[PDB]
Amino acid sequence: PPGPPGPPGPPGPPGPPGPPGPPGPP
Amino acid sequence: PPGPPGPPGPPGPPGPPGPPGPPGP
Amino acid sequence: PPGPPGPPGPPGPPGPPGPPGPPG
Repeated sequence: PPGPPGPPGPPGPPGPPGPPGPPGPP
Repeated sequence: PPGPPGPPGPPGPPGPPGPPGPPGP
Repeated sequence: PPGPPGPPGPPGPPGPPGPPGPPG
């Protein structure tokens, strides 16, 4: 009979960076 | 015969912080 | 015998925003 499934894969790549922060103060 | 492929792994970590914002008025 | 490992997961979520900008 066919063997078990393989192990799960590794983690994916990091997500992209976040958007710019808010403008600074006056 | 071998088994089928395992399930996909977990998502990657969160990305790094974004660039600083523009200067204020 | 076991199958091959699965593929890598999807990208993680976007990071947080950067810090506020400097004073004007």
